[PDB]
Amino acid sequence: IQTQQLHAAMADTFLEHMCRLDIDSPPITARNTGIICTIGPASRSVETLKEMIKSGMNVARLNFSHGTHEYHAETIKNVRTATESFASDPILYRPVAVALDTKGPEIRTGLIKGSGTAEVELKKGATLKITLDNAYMEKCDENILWLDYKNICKVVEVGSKIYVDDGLISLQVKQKGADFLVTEVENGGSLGSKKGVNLPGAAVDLPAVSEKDIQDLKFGVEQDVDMVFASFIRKASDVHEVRKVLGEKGKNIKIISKIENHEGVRRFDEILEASDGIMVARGDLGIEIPAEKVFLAQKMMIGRCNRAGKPVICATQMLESMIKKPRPTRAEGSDVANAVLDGADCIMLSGETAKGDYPLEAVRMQHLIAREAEAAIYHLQLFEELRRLAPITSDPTEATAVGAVEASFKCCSGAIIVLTKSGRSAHQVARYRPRAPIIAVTRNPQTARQAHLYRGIFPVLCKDPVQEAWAEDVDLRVNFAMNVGKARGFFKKGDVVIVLTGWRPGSGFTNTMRVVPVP
Amino acid sequence: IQTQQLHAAMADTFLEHMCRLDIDSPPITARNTGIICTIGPASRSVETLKEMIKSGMNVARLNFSHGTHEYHAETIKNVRTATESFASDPILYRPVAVALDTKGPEIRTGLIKGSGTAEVELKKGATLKITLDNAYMEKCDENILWLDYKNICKVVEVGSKIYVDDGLISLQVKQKGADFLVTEVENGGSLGSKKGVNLPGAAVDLPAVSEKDIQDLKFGVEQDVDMVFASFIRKASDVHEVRKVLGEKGKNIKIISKIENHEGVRRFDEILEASDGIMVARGDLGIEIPAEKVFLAQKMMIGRCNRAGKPVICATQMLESMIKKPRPTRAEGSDVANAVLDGADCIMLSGETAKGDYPLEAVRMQHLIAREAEAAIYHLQLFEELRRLAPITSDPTEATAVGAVEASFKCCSGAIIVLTKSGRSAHQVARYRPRAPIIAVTRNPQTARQAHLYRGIFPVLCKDPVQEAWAEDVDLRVNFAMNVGKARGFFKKGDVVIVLTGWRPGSGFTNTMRVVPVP
Amino acid sequence: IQTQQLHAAMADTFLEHMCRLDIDSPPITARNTGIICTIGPASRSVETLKEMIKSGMNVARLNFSHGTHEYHAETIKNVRTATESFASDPILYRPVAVALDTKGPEIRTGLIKGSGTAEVELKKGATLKITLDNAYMEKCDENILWLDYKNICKVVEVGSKIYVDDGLISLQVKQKGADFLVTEVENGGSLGSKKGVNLPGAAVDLPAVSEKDIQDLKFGVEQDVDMVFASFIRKASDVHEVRKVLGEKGKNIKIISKIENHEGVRRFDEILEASDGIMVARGDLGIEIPAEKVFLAQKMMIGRCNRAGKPVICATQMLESMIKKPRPTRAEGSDVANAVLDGADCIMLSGETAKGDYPLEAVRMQHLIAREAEAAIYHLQLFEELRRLAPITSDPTEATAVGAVEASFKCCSGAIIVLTKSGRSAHQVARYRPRAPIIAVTRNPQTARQAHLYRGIFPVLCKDPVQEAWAEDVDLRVNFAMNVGKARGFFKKGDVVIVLTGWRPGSGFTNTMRVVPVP
Ligand SMILES: Cn1c2cc([S@@](C)=O)ccc2c2cnn(Cc3cccc(N)c3)c(=O)c21
Ligand SMILES: Cn1c2cc([S@@](C)=O)ccc2c2cnn(Cc3cccc(N)c3)c(=O)c21
Ligand SMILES: O=C([O-])C(=O)[O-]
Ligand SMILES: O=C([O-])C(=O)[O-]
Ligand SMILES: O=C([O-])C(=O)[O-]
Ligand SMILES: [Mg+2]
Ligand SMILES: [Mg+2]
Ligand SMILES: [Mg+2]
Ligand code: NA
Ligand code: NA
Ligand code: NA
Repeated sequence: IQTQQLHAAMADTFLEHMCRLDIDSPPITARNTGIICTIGPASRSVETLKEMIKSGMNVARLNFSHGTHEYHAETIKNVRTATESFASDPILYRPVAVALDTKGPEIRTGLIKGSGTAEVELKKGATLKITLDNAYMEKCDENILWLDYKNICKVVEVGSKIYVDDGLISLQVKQKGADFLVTEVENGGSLGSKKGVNLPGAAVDLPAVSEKDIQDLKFGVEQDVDMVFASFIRKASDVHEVRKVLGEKGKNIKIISKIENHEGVRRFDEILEASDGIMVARGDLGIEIPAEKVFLAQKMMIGRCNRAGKPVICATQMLESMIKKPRPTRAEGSDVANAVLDGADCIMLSGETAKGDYPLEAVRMQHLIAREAEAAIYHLQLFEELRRLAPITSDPTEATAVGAVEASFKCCSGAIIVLTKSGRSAHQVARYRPRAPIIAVTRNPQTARQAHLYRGIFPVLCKDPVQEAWAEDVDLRVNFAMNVGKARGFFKKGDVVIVLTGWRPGSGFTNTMRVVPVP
Repeated sequence: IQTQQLHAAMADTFLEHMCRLDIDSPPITARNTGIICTIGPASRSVETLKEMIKSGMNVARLNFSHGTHEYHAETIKNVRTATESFASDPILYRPVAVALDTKGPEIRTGLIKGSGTAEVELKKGATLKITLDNAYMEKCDENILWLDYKNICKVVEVGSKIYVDDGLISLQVKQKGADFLVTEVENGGSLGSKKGVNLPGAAVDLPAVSEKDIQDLKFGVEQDVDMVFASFIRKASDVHEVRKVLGEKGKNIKIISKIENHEGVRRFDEILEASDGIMVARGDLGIEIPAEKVFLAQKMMIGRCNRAGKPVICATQMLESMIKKPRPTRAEGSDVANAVLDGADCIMLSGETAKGDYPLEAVRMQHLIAREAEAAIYHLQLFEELRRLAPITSDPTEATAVGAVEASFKCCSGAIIVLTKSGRSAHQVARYRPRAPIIAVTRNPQTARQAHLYRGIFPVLCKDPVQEAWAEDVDLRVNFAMNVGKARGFFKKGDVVIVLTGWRPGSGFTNTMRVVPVP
Repeated sequence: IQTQQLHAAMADTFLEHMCRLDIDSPPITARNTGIICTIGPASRSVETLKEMIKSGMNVARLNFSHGTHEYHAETIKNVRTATESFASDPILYRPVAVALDTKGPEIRTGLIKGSGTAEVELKKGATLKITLDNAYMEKCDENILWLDYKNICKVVEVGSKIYVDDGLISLQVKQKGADFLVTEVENGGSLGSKKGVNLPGAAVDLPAVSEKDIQDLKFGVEQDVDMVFASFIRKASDVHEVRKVLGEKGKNIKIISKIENHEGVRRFDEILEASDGIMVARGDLGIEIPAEKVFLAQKMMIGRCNRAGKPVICATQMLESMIKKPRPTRAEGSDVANAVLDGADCIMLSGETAKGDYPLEAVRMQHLIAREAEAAIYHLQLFEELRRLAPITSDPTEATAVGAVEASFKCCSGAIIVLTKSGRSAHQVARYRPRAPIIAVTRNPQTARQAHLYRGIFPVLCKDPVQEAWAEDVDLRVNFAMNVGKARGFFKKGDVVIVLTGWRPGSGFTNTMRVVPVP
């Protein structure tokens, strides 16, 4: 009871659970929450990517808001070289997924004075004209700002606020022309080139999937990516458009809808139904809606995804100060812990890994915090609530999964080992949020990579030949999981583990739960 | 959701659960609570015993407060003839247990005027001398009453109350002699022969196990009884004395301690620890302690037995009016239902089946009420509480049992089929109080009879030869349970059931839970 | 914590609450559940009625199924003489209500051989003709039975069951004529004169309010009765008919609807809405619907009445054996306790007080059991649930009432003293089920009598002249309650009590809650 916050785990009230949280109670070795890292100049070499995997990276995110297809194909090649450098030891091999994050309907400014490093000073109170004349697309300065959204004058009015560069620069429309705006700088600062622009409260009519997004999604299918993070999803038809673009060839690629505007929050239920998962894309979200309301949208979305059993990712500025510093702020440590306590399946790093000075430290910090927070979850009430908000069904696979999770709590198992082809049987267990790590054994490499979207799934890729007798092949895969758990420090000989298997080969036959000692 | 009170089952508060109880919601066919019937002149013929089994009798109770060993051996012979008359169809055969109920430390009066039918009228206010002179042991009348407790004057004082015949006649000691008492009749009535006497508040020093109880317990071992109901257990050493008398030859006979005095209630925890189960023996209990407090002692004992996972029986006057009438009173219908809602594993009939005019109707009524009450249990909160008050242990059999019960709730299974040698694996499931009936398949006849002590266990005695391959023998026994469930109307082809089995032959290896459709 | 089951009261689970119930934990002196006694030959003398009030009788029930208006007027006169014999001490005076119970749509048989004591033996298997020919209304025998329901042949068919005398005699229709039936005796026995007949499953078309019921309701208004118990209410329009008959002169008389048939249970919600309260009339109910389902209907109705804040009475055969015996059966003790644990505001005695040999003992037993059961209620969960199923409203009187109940739990108050004119402010407190007795001080005699319908209200009738300053008159009434509580052993000097008063004279102004020490 001294380890894994087990004294707090036994409290019969949430208040007593909080009172019992102990900084001297060590967590288990397993870290359940997936870590997604944005790849960029600080992290795209093979040598660095090997250290990133060792530090805890589970998913490499390619941001298609920047870079060419040649640049992204080279990043994907380096991710695969680094990942496969560990393949010779299947017991320790960690699958690594590749995620394509779309540019989507962004608004960007032009180049300052023709240079990429040049910057201009916008002073509070000063006038700033917004133009759509392409003659100034590379001649932006303190007096005139070009932007690429050709219909901007139709969606804003006098008094409208315009935010630039992560909402740090604020402008207010004072005069509106047919194809230009005259604004006053409210919050000033230094303006650089190609910065993001947000129009809160405006009904921006850019397509959810542009011609560029189509080329990028099709490139993703050609490159065999595991998932797409679709930017600025506002409604179910936007998700259906992405699904249509991926088509038959991309039918197994997971679609994660990014919620980053008010409409996405309002139409969340229909977006969730149509998507494979959700990303709480807090950067844009916190500019589109008041920054003080983002925690409400985050908790609502994580709650509804946990209720639906679909993966949810918490993203953006989680450890922001680590772009320049080797340790995070206290707010950043708290943010990562609370995202895990809320129920996030995955947490993400953006600039911290893409361009920062301490990418490895940032990955290691998310690993350390997530593991501490996982032990601090009040599983007593969470499991009780997940069970009650779960329908009574004649699905034998769901009854086996909940039976396995209940049994894992009763014996404080070292793991729940699950044999899975498509990943579904392992996802069914993860939906009940066990404390024990879920070792999902599969022979399907894509299933192993995609498993990282779910809290607690440790996918392991079995490379052994298939045994002719089904029972012997099941035993071989279960033995492979026992070896993985022992090697990774999850459990040891004599400990008790839960094992889930099916009665015949193929998908959808998981019906057997065994409680067995580790050999 | 219309059947088995499933609408009330889904309520998230106990008050809403009560509001949703529906008289038009039909229960399932299975009736989980064991029915124990006292055998006597109204029910000891083979023909009547066959009808008693068909009506729902699971255990035949032999009351050793009356009758000779020859009389009881003939009753046991008739119970076995009636039970085995159904053995030719194992699918429908219902095992029937034999219970020996000890006389224990009773106090009895003598014979009125030398006759067994003669009665005298005791009027309120009249004087009545209690004598210990054996010259009057067959000459009791309205002036002098002989009783067999030779030390009565040492344990009572002036003012002491003495109750006679189910506490219906009340006397108060007015004068005390060296070996006689002079009393005043408080509550009068007609006094018959050999009536029971209770001395509430007196420290009666009769032995827990008398020379007669020793002969009777040894006779029970010779007759192969399944369980003993030990009268007036006051402390753990009394249980150890019964255990010593049964000895090595009777080591598998279950000891149920009867709690019927204040000391038994005060020292309940130590009695429960030493016993195999408990009987709330309300007749004597309600005379030894104030009648208005019996429900407190009943609820406390049923609560502590459910918490400990030991069988508890509710007994005496449950359907008392049915000794003379074909329908029970409203209080009697309520009593049986509330004993089941409290958590009683078994309910009992005494005079209703032993000497009454409607034994079959009384058995049928307990069956009907118990089945209605079983559907009305608030399993949502009961299961949650049983799980929380259950220790985390490395016992794989307990983790499998709780996993099976959780899975049975998730798919509203038709049954939990359990293969068991000693009965333990089935008892482990019953302790979690599933709504689904537990079909316990065994080849051990004593295990099949003793299983009736636990709520929800339907023991079935497999008579098929053992198959040489363990897997084929397991499959044969599971198929036998599928046939029993279909034949008895518990489930049908295509329904989902939970199946619990072990990994090797023998006791203590239950570790596999399967969710399978009925063939 | 040793008294009033306070150790069990602190348990955080219902199972641990049961485990902690202690037969040695004394209850408080106050007994909260009202006791309603049916008056008859055993209890209608002034001398006996004085002993009945001293024993615990709170409401005298007049059964209009028997007796003339002259007989009932004399009973009411004797009840009032006995009640007012204690009026000279207002501190100890216990108000006593008068309830009129209607005959309603009953079916009765004729006289056997012209005598009231004559009986015939109906043997199982024998034929019995049911006639409607008035020539045989006083010539009933083993061959022919007259009954007063002229349309019986239109509502029954071949195979229909007919029950006679508390459902003890059962007949099955074998042949149906135009105005007679030929039946076979299923359950035989001795048939007397003018016995009640039930036709389960038949749509009996007798009026809810007959010409006799109209005369009886109008007589009730003339006699100043406090409440009416309306027999066989099946729908809301039946309640509206009773309300119309009582009219303007009887507008303050409470209407308690008796639920005693399947239609009454099915249309319960509309009946409850239209009524002032409900009676679970178990005698007829347990013949109209299967006896094994009555506990479901009882728990459903008590649950819905507690949820609605309307009084509910549990009635019939609660202590039935005490008609002939001085002590009840164990099922009867359990029935009374479980009715109180279920949430019944009142419990009732019928034959036990009307014609039995031990009326005073029966009243005393209900008092003793109810007080023990009141301490055993799990107030921790009950109060939590009542609060959650209570709407947020701008009614200041409801906020004051719930605040007072919360404060009473916090300081384990000796009482909640409430000043009330119409009774409403005291009813508002009782609806939250505090453990503390509610001392309702009123100057309205009818309000004092009607208060007995609600659990926990101890009405006290203030006879002091009104003080000219409102604050001094409030203080006088609060001091009167302090004197009542001290005299009746509810609390003593220095204890803490809760006091609820209003800001101005009149009804509907209760808004002040004070926590004060007893002077
Ligand atoms: C954050 N949190 C929870 C978290 C969980 S699992 C998701 O960790 C389970 C129940 C709960 C709960 C229940 N009640 N409250 C309210 C509350 C109760 C007592 C103390 C505090 N600080 C809050 C919560 O905040 C709360
Ligand atoms: C009888 N009973 C229970 C029975 C069960 S299972 C044993 O049927 C589970 C919880 C409970 C519970 C919880 N709270 N209360 C108190 C309560 C709450 C709401 C309404 C009422 N009438 C009582 C019970 O009496 C109670
Ligand atoms: O797109 C994102 O991830 C964001 O805006 O945070
Ligand atoms: O012995 C018993 O069963 C009793 O006293 O009820
Ligand atoms: O009318 C009644 O009270 C009954 O039937 O129980
Ligand atoms: Mg964004
Ligand atoms: Mg006894
Ligand atoms: Mg009636
Ligand atoms: Na468990
Ligand atoms: Na479940
Ligand atoms: Na409080």
